Amino acid sequence: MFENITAAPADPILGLADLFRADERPGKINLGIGVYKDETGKTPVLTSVKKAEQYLLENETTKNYLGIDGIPEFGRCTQELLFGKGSALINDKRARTAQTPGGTGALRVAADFLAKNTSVKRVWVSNPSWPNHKSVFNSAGLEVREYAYYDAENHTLDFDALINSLNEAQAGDVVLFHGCCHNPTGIDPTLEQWQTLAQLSVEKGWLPLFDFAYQGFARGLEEDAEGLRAFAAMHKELIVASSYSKNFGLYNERVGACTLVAADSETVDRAFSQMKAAIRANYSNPPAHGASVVATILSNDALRAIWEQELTDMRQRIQRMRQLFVNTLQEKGANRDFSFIIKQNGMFSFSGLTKEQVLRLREEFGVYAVASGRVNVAGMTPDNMAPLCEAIVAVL
Amino acid sequence: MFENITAAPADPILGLADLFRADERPGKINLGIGVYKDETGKTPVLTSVKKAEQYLLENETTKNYLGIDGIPEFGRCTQELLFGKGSALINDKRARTAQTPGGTGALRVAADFLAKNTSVKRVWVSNPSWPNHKSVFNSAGLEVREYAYYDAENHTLDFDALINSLNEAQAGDVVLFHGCCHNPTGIDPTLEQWQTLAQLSVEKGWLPLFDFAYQGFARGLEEDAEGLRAFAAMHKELIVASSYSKNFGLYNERVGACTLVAADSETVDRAFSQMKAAIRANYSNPPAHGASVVATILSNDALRAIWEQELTDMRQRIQRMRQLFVNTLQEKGANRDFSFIIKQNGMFSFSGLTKEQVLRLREEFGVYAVASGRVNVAGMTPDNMAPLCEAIVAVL
Ligand SMILES: Cc1ncc(COP(=O)(O)O)c(CN)c1O
Ligand SMILES: Cc1ncc(COP(=O)(O)O)c(CN)c1O
Ligand SMILES: *c1coc(C(=O)O)c1
Ligand SMILES: *c1coc(C(=O)O)c1
Repeated sequence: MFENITAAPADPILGLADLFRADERPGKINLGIGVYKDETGKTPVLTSVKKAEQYLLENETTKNYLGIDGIPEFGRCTQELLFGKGSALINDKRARTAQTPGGTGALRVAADFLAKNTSVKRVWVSNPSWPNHKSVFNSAGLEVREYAYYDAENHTLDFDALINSLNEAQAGDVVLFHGCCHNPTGIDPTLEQWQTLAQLSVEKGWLPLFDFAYQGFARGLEEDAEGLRAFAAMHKELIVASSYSKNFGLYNERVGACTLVAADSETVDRAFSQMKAAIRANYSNPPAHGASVVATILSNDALRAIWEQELTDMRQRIQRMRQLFVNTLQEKGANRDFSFIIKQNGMFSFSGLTKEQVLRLREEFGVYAVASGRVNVAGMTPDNMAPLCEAIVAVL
Repeated sequence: MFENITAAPADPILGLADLFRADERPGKINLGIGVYKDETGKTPVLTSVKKAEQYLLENETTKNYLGIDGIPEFGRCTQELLFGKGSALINDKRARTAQTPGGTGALRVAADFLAKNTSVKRVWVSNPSWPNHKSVFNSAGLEVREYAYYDAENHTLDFDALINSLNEAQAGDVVLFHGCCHNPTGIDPTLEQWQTLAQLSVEKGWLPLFDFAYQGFARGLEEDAEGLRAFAAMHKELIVASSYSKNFGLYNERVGACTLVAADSETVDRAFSQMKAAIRANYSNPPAHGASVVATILSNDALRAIWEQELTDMRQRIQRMRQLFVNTLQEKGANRDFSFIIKQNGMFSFSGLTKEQVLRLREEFGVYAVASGRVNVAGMTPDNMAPLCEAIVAVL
């Protein structure tokens, strides 16, 4: 049965990780990482998370299955984060949330749900996007088409090209939007650009799918949800796939949510029964530990305050590194404009380096980025900034 | 998009659970449960598990993502449980294991892997089986066909009918086998019957898929794996979907494994790269907490000893309830043979009651079973046995 199976493509990131590990130079710096790292180069368990885990160890009396949609309190806290406390969508019971194994799990549940229960055949994704978006949608039998996004000259959002690309989308296609901290570019629509897109989406009959993996990493929890909320004010229907992997440092516990919105309670409940059926046929019901930690924190004033500050600390360190990176490049004689780095949001930016400059950086200097030139600014520290920038200058 | 979606069928078990909760009779007994319960009616967290969770709280320094296939030690301990320490399959590196979100997650990964990378179109499942088997395989685009299994007259394995049904299976079809504690019947092949099936499967060109959700609940860890090991001795290729939900009381933490076996190392590694691709496009990588608890326990002599005894306690309580149930029915004047209950394995048996007797039991006596007459013997206790049996006698 298996004798003729073709191997899956490697698999950079791991290929990159492995090369990085093997490298014996002093010296070496990994900007190809996917996770947050603090100033010491560590990805620690958040203090709010450790405190919550201690409470659960003391208080849990069973591991009996969660419902298919997971912990009720998790769903309620999630909807408040997404839509705002006192949202009409919440008041009118137009939203249903399933706790899922991570953001990826939420995307796959949305995809299986749409493929099985609707006429959706196609999902529109930005060029560029997270490479796994295509894999997820294709796995559910959905075609993926790309829309223009990145202006490689100004390092900004090519808004005209975006709108023009999307005119090819038909009524009933899904359009995927990154809620904030666009991956890989860090370029997000302004609120006014979000509002323009919300109106266009209504007129064109698109089903919005928000991917919200970085809430809190751009400006703050509420501000990062402005775009989503602009859409939610205008649309009868939408889906949100959110993730707590980065903003709770809960990567490996697989903590996400798929939130389904419909015109009214009756309709969302009926549609959600089929979303639950898609979950049941996949992993049955979701992993408790990570989501219970999230619900415990979000629903407790003391823990929530500690967590909000820890998230602020991450957002602030990232922004400080963006600033230090631009200043240091200027100081090491880059002599070209990297100011775009300050205005971009979250962990990731395109450096503007070519694929060959990236290969040179790795081979000659032991500085590792993704082949596209995407760098994780949380791999930068005050201590590694100077040699990092000296290397970059050397390949320009 | 969602206005015309048809609701998913309810959903017994929850429908059953809800009726049970609403019932105001003293009095009431739920045998429709899916989980183990101890003599007090509780599903506690195992002591070995609490101890492991304490160690992880003290020792974890990151939640950084696991690899796509999860924790290496988990995979190694899993293969030893399945195949036996010193197995040729292990020595020859013919097996690769992905940690998955539960047994269901392992089944879906196996199904997506097969649908995408092989000529498999069809999976053969026993009649009866766990109802979610059909849903999982169909979700991946695979047809499900049934093979005969249950002799409703003798309450035994209709081995002739099984073999005759399976002659309709073509070379390259998958045949699903429950490793031990067949669900819902508790009827397992003898070792000699397993050996006969192993030889037939080789001759007919079937790909065996073992579903192993109850290892340790029939006779013991090693004995429960005899059937699987008989197949593994004969086959170049097979898949095992196993679950630790019941034998570790880790239901909600979603702890399972998909183990792929091929003729040799080169072949399994190549095939496994595509299994990892199927995982990546689904939930990306698996939840750490539950599997880390399992690996911690299995790899530590002291914790493993405590856990093995806790599992023995569960297996023994189940067998005691089977015995008490048969004795009590005889004593309450059932006056028909229920001896089959003693010989069946695990939590579940068909009582032999009709759908109408089951409905009567619930309406008149507040005794709840699944509509098929399947009962969970772990819902029985020395204290509830007499009224349970009095009710059953009353509907015969
Ligand atoms: C845009 C985007 N979508 C979703 C994901 C997947 O998140 P998770 O690791 O929670 O599955 C990521 C990675 N955090 C991402 O960058
Ligand atoms: C035969 C069978 N297969 C697999 C499963 C699913 O197991 P899990 O809850 O770990 O997903 C069950 C329920 N334990 C089952 O009875
Ligand atoms: C978090 C997990 O993966 C990423 C990535 O960009 O691949 C972020
Ligand atoms: C464990 C989870 O579900 C069952 C069932 O029979 O449905 C057992």
